[PDB]
Amino acid sequence: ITGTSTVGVGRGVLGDQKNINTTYSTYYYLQDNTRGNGIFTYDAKYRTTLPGSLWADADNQFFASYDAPAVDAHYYAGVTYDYYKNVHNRLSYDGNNAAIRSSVHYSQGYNNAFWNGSQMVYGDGDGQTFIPLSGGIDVVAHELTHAVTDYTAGLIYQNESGAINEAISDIFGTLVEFYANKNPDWEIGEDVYTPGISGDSLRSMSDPAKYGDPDHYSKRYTGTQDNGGVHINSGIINKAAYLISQGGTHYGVSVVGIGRDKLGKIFYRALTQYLTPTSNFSQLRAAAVQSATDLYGSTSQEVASVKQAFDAVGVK
Ligand SMILES: [Ca+2]
Ligand SMILES: [Ca+2]
Ligand SMILES: [Ca+2]
Ligand SMILES: [Ca+2]
Ligand SMILES: [Zn+2]
Repeated sequence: ITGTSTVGVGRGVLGDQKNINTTYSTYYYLQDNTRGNGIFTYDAKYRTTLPGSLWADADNQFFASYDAPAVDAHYYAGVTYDYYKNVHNRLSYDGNNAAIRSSVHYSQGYNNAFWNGSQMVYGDGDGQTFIPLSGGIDVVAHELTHAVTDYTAGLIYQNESGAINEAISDIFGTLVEFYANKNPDWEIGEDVYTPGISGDSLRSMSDPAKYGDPDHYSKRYTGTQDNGGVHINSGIINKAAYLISQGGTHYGVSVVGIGRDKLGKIFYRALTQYLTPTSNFSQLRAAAVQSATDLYGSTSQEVASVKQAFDAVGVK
């Protein structure tokens, strides 16, 4: 909508106060004009028609319970925008400042969030398995990273290309979580998963097996479920990414860690210059070795570390 840029204030899903960029025209809308061609947040009003209505508020204060998921979808989309722009010089998901649209309150008791090819969609959870999923910065950034992948490598969402797609989203989800630097970890979705159980999460990158996901290629899932295990076999690549950043000895293979920033630069370059829609895990290894070579040189610690990490998860 046409109006003037304003700054609202409210509380997110975990009860934290934050400022949000809004737009005023009779109502205050969740429309942030300060980033690209805008960030826009919508109310799906517990139904599944999308996007719903652009979020409108009478006084620019967003402290109602109903407001909380919108506050966080909107704010965390901005954080994710800032990460890609500042860290990778990428302007929005298409690289040309496409408008970022999100809908909250999707359906009833919906225990998921997703990128639908055009926009972000967040359920509220059923209050047992999940609370509203935009409360999780890693979840927001995971999903927005799907848009980045769709516009770049275009990894097909099934079998190994699909598991890479998923791991890419968990990797940048986590790097965005560290960027924001509020309780960062290598787990996924811990802020919104199972409110009555502390200490758990949906997936772990540091030890995927904690939740029964494979952490070596020899344990890959090869059935038909979950698009051929895209959220399962992602653990093999997640573990590799973890090891590249943090180091460790895994099934007796030692990896020298090189830290999060180099992890991000190597995987961003692989994603944007080397991976293709049908890439498999071995091709991912090749893409990551070549990206590290480009960035740090053939004889670098960084290239050897990428090799060690893929060796450790059994991907040659
Ligand atoms: Ca209000
Ligand atoms: Ca965390
Ligand atoms: Ca996390
Ligand atoms: Ca929990
Ligand atoms: Zn995903």
